[PDB]
Amino acid sequence: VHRILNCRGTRIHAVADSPPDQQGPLVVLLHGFPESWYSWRHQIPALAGAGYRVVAIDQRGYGRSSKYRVQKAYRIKELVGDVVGVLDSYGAEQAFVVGHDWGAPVAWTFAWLHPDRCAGVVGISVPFAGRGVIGLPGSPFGERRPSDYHLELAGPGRVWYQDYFAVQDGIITEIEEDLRGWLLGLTYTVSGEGMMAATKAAVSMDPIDVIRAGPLCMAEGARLKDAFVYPETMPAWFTEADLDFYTGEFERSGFGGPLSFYHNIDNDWHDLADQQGKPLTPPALFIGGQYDVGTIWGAQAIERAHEVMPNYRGTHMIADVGHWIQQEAPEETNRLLLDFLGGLRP
Amino acid sequence: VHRILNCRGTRIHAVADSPPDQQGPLVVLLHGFPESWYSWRHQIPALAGAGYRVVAIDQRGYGRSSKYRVQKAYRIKELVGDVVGVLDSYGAEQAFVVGHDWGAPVAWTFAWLHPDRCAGVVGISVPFAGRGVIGLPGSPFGERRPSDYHLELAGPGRVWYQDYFAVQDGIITEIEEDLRGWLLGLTYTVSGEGMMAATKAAVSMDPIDVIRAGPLCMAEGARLKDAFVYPETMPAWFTEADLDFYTGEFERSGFGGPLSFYHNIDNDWHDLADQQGKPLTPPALFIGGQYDVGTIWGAQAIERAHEVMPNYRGTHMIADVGHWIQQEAPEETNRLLLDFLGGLRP
Repeated sequence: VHRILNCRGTRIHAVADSPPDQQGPLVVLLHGFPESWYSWRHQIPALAGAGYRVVAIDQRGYGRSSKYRVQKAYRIKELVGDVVGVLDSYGAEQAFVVGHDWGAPVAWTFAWLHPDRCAGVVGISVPFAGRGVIGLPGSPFGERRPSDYHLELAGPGRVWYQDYFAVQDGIITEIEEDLRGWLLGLTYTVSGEGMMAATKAAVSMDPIDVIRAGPLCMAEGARLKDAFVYPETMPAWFTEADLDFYTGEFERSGFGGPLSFYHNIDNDWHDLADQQGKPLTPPALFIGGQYDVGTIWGAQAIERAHEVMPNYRGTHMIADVGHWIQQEAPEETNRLLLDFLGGLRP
Repeated sequence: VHRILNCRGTRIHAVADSPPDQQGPLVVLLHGFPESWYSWRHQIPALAGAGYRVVAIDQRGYGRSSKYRVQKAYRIKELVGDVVGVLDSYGAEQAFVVGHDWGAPVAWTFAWLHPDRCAGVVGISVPFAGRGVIGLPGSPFGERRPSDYHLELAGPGRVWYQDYFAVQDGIITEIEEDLRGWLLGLTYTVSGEGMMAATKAAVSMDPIDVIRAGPLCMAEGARLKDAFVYPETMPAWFTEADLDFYTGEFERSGFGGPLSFYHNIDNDWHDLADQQGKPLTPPALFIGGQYDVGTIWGAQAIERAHEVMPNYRGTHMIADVGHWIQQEAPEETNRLLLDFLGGLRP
């Protein structure tokens, strides 16, 4: 189950599963922020049962994988290089790569830069955004600079959460005061039930300005934790045992490495200029969430999927669920993945 | 056994043990670099059996305790403030504090700044060095600036390991390539058997220049790992199960927080100027190691112990053991601690 891979000097921890014959196409699962290989707990058994060799890693800076302090260790191409190291560890020429949240940009970019090593790519929550890394209502494919675009058009005297994350000072401070409660807050808030309830509190305008006056949008000097919402009772899809797992991983790893991902966005947008225009050629698929903020912000990037991905095999919207897509709708997600992989050849 | 304390916003994890009545003087154990509460595994049961409430914490940046990225979170007074939070969690007016390696400066400084909360202090490996934090053959009490004093007088075109550690770039890179082997290397190298063997390779000069041409002294552009020595077989005091524990803690925590300790030395020396002169008044004790580099470098600070500590209850030298003092000589160390605590009143 547990494996330690050496990806050209970087220790990458992973949880594997496959048919007893130890044969089948390789499927790599990339988790996002602030998650773990554990986020794919409902897919691993399904994919392995369908005949695939499934590998769910802890990205660098997470769980039991290498923890770097320097910022350059968390640039998109380093993340991508880790995925390449995974395939190399399994001696696999190609592999299906599935990424969620931050895992998606890495999976998308992995397919963009290494189409020869990719049999298919699936981004969950966050649609392909080219050099944009993360598509937003204003810039679906990174038309403008990430940082500055955040500043203006995102809040008068407010702060874009991503830029807050990138600071890695106050964000960490508000987390450590009570890490377990922070995880619960951030989870329930951008979840389905949490979003439906936040909307139910209607008491409809332009989406581009809905971000402001939103949770991920805070007033300068405040704390992102200030806008969280906690459930009266632990949702059925995210129990106490799940929260205890995640809590245990992060009280050991911290958020330093994870937050450096956000800190390098501008740097990623930079590193990916020499790719704009070039299409993403592997067969691609996007799974979005009705109430997921990732799906909503990349709405413009999704309408133009075929414009950037010739082998785009389609968009799939899961209703009533929020950001934690593969956990909130484990079986719907499994069906979609099994269909996509099923109709493709390794 | 395991406890999670809230030290004024900082999560401090600890392993406790005490008489069933849950009464007895409080004894706080502070580990060093790159260690864990686990380093005191042989003392915990002994101290608890002698009637003491023993608390062995993971310092911030370690194990399951809060992980900060900003450098100021790792300044001496922050570390000291954590110890104060520990006593406060147990509602203890006073406590005996025992620290090893990096744990010693924190214990010494804790006694220096909060004599009213300290019933006694014991530094192991690293003798009290005042604003010096870590006493060296040249500067026993921080007479000169730490950083610059490192540069000159420590190697022509060489590098002082502490300044290397402080960089937190290449040091971490050489660690992550193979973390488990790095721990073994660093451990065996500065251990007793490792030092005796390194000396046995005689084929005696001034100590102040023995540092150079030494393990902790590397040539610019090289890697500290380049000078390590590995054992043919795991020493009897540091087995594979021990190495597996430590390996597991650090592959999860990383070395970022830990190395920030070294990075802040100059800053500590600065923060502690307003203390020079003032004596350390709690009853104090130092346990050194014949082959321990900490004991050797602070040789000048130990000869002048009574000059800075009026209640200095004595120096104790354990022979044949190296730097990992309480693990290499668990019972000798227990006797010394039990004698010191035994003759004092909580």
